[PDB]
Amino acid sequence: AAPNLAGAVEFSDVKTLLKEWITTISDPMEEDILQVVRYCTDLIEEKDLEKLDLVIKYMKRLMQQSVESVWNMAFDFILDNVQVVLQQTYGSTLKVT
Repeated sequence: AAPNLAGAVEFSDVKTLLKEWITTISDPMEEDILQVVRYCTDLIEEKDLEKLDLVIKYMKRLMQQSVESVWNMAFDFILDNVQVVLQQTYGSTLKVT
């Protein structure tokens, strides 16, 4: 099975799904955070760094617009984990600006 978050394969559906998650939920669950990390990890393993970047970039925009402190930290946590995987897989970290 191709990398998916909660069943959503196409980036269109992932966007909608993540948009709902961040805006609707006020305090994210740890399991949801980990599924997002797991998903990002799977993009790397299946050699789809384009979509990874698209996903990271989108989450950054929404989680940093969020006045909810917890989302700001949630993005940092997600990105830290992704960077570890990239460090071991490629010996480099993702350029994020």
